[PDB]
Amino acid sequence: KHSCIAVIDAGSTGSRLHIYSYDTDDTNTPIHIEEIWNKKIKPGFASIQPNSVTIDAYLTMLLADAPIHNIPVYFYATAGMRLLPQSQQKKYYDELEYWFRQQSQWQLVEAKTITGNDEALFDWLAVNYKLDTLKSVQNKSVGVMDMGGASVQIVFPMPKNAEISKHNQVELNIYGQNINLYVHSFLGLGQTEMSHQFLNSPSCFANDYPLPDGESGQGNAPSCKEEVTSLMNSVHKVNQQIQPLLALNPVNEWYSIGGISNLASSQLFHFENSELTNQSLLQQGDNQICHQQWDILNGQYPDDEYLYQYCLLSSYYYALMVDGYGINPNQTIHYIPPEQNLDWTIGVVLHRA
Repeated sequence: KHSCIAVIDAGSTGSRLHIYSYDTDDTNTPIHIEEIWNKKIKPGFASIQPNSVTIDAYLTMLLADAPIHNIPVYFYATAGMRLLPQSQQKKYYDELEYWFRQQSQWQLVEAKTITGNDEALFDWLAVNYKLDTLKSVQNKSVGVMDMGGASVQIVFPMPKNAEISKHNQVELNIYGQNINLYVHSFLGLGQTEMSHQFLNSPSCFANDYPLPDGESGQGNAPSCKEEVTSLMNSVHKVNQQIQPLLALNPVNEWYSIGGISNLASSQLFHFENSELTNQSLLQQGDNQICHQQWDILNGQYPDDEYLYQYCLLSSYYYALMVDGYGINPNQTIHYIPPEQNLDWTIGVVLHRA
C-alpha cells in the first residue's frame, strides 16, 4: 500500500530499530509517516566486541523478527560510537557491512556514525514534523535543543553565512520550501557523560547525600550552575560559539527533546503546559533538592532512582540554556512529553526517504 523504510538508531545505551510507512506528496516529500514496528536491544553497539560472532548475534536479535521483507535500511550510530577511536569504529563497520551482504531481507543503504550536526538536523525535522510547521512558510523561527545522554544538539534557522563553518550549516528543501539551518552538537555535554565530572561536587547534590568520595552533599544550584558553566564555556566554548549567532537570528519558540521531560515530570517539580522557564527550573531545583535534606527526601520518594541527580540536572540545564546558549531565564521552553514517542529517526525519513 505504502513505501517503507527502516532506521536503526545505534545509541550509547542500546540500538533501536524503527520501521516507518509513508506516502510521498507532489513535492517529493514524505507524508503520513507512521511507525509500524520498533525493536530495542542492549547494550550499545560501541560496547560490544567487534567480531563476526558478536555482531551477528546482535544484528540477528535486532532484526530477525521484523514483519518486513526487502526494505531499505539506514544504520546510524550516534555519540557512543563518536567517543570511540575511529580505527576502532572501522572494525564494527567492516563486520556490519559483511553481515548485510550475506542476507537479502534488508537492503542496507548506509551504515555510518552520523555527526552531532547531522543528528541536530534530524532533531529539528522530527520536532517540526510533529508540530506541523513544515508544509508552510512560517515567519516564526523555531529552534530545537536535544538534551541527550552523551551529546547535546542545538538547531535553529539561519541564513547561509560564509564566515561560519560549512559543517555547522545545512541547506535542504522540504515540502517545496528552501530551509537554511545552523546546527551544532557538543560531544561529552550530554547529561550522562557530563555528570561523570560532578559526582564529588557537593554543591551539586542534596544536603547529606553521600558522594562517592565519602564527603556529603551541600547543594546550592547557583554554585553547581557556575561549575557546570565553566565546563561549558571554557572547554566546549558554548557561549562564544552560539550566543552571537542566536542574538542575530532570534528564535521565537524553543522546543526541547531528550532528558528535560523526565525531570519536569517528577512530583518534586511543578510545570504546566509541557513547558518551563529556566528561572523556574533553577528555583525549584534549588529549593526542592539542593537545599533539601537527602534522607528525608529519599524516604518520601524511595522509588525514583533518578531524583538524587536533580540538583545537578536542574543546574546543568540552566547552565546550558542560559549561560551557554544565552536564552533569557524567563523565556518559555516547550518540552516534548515522553508519552509522545517523538524520535529523531523521523527526520531521517523526511530527509532521505
